[PDB]
Amino acid sequence: ADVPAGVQLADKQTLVRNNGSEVQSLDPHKIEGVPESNVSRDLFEGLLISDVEGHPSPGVAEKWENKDFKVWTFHLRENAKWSDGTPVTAHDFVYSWQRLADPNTASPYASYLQYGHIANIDDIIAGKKPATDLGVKALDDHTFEVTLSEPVPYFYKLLVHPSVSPVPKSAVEKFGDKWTQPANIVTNGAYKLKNWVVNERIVLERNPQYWDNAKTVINQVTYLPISSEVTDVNRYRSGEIDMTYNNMPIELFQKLKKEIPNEVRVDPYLCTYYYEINNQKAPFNDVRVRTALKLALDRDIIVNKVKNQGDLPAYSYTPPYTDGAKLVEPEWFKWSQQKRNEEAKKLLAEAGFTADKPLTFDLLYNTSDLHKKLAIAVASIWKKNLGVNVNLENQEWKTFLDTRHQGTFDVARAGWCADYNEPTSFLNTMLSDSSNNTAHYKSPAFDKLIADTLKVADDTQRSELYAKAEQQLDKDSAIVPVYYYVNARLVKPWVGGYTGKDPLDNIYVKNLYIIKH
Ligand SMILES: [U]
Ligand SMILES: [U]
Ligand SMILES: [U]
Ligand SMILES: [U]
Ligand SMILES: [U]
Ligand SMILES: [U]
Ligand SMILES: [U]
Ligand SMILES: [U]
Repeated sequence: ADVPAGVQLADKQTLVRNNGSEVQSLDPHKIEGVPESNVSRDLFEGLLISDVEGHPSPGVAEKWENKDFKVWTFHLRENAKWSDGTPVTAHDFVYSWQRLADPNTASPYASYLQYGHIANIDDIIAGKKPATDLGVKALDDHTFEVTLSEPVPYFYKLLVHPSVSPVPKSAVEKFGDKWTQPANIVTNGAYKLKNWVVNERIVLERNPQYWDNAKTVINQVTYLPISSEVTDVNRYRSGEIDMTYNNMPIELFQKLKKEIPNEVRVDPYLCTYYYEINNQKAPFNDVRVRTALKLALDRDIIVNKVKNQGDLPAYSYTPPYTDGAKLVEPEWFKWSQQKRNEEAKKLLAEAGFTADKPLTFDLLYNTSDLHKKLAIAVASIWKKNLGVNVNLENQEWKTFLDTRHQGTFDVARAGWCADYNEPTSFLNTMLSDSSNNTAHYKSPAFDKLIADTLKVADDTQRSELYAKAEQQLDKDSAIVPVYYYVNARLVKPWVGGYTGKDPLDNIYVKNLYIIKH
């Protein structure tokens, strides 16, 4: 943290943050969500980290170079250590990226190495080559060299993500899935794991072996797993919680802006809220049905009437304010809702649905006040505008993500947040073979548009391709875009260091501090 001249620090430097749900795991290779990554950034540190405004900056690597954007050389700081006092070396990164690529790990983020095009990743994922063939090597203890199969000018931006953080081989090997328990885990971030009580709290304490430990201020941070945004706000206003999770309740939000204006932080956020359709299961494999659902949803009602928290109605997957996004707003989004409804009803009628044989299906969402209230409104809108019947189903976060990968569901509430600020961070998740493709969408045309983005060496050509890729997704009605999120959360006046300037919201508790109050 960088404490400004003149601020008076509290004697006790502890923090309590809500984290939305119970984490899936603390193993960097088994996690895929925001809650998981929030904790991961305090415990595991990769080559680069985000600074407090979100710019990619030195992590374990103090400096790096590239040759033609294909061979990246990372110079690791000599004093980087794990929490047991042992050095963090390039060998740690070799083992860790191999483990991420290895099909035996079954990482949900194995395709992150495809997004960066590390050499030989496709064959490794397919089991055609051993994970030891991956295009990574340690040139010495403090030098990690990555070789890509084609130039990737933004490669370094990918490196702040948890999937490419190092894991401690000896602990993984000796304890298996219990390596993350407090007695066994070893971490290299600013914090260490103190306590993990499932569905109650995760408590982290300062890691004195962290290389930048002298700048760390907060001595202990607790992460809570509260999925009710109303409860989160209640425990924040009672004094227990210092920073809520950034999902706000429909119940109280209006009231909050009027009651505590300076505590309500509202900043840009590269995430898109949408209803994910299982594209591989009839009747959702019919483009007419998917289009009907996309068009009959009334975004103005949801975004401005039922939710109304600063979100913008969406017409795409990639947020239009992503760096590199120059999207074409489709004609259907400019129409009146009445015109969208008529076309939707027409399409469903063409698909064979009638009053006596209506379309009835499930809408899966993870436990949440926000998601439940929005799914109820969406069910009423689709019923009224299109005559379709929806059965709502809630699941807790970890189960919910597994269900979507299992891919026999109908429609699920979904939200993707960028891992790096570039359109492929969204677009690559819709590739036919992506490990993040929970839409189960497979379009050879779409895949080809993305493949061509690194075969041109011009930003305009790349941007026009990303725009065409969004058009391909939209033409196929792969998803039902609802709104682009804003990063809205409550932060006590005494919490310093949270700028809200990072559109990825990559917070590190090592950057925060408690002002005397
Ligand atoms: U004190
Ligand atoms: U650049
Ligand atoms: U940029
Ligand atoms: U269903
Ligand atoms: U509620
Ligand atoms: U460039
Ligand atoms: U106080
Ligand atoms: U106090």
